[PDB]
Amino acid sequence: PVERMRMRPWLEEQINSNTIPGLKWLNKEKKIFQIPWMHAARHGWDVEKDAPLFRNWAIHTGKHQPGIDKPDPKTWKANFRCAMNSLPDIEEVKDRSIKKGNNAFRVYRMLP
Repeated sequence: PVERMRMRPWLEEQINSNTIPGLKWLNKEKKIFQIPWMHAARHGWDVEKDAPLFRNWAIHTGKHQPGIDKPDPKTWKANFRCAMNSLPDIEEVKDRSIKKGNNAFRVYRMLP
């Protein structure tokens, strides 16, 4: 169980269910998951890869609520970045010059 769907279990749930075909476990056995991130829009204005997530932000983490205040996606995108600077077991791996077929995602490795 969990106290309030922390980001750890929130990511294990998103991936376990497969919310996006670009984000998933490359080796969930050792807790290794890679994300696609942005590969087209300089930043947003089109991120179907992380579009259904970027929204869960605010209403999720707990920094905003629709139907009460105004929405602000600017800071929401800054949160995802911290999601990588968090959990002291993640290892961002966007491949260098070996695993570069035609996507190259930020493969984050989580230690068990």
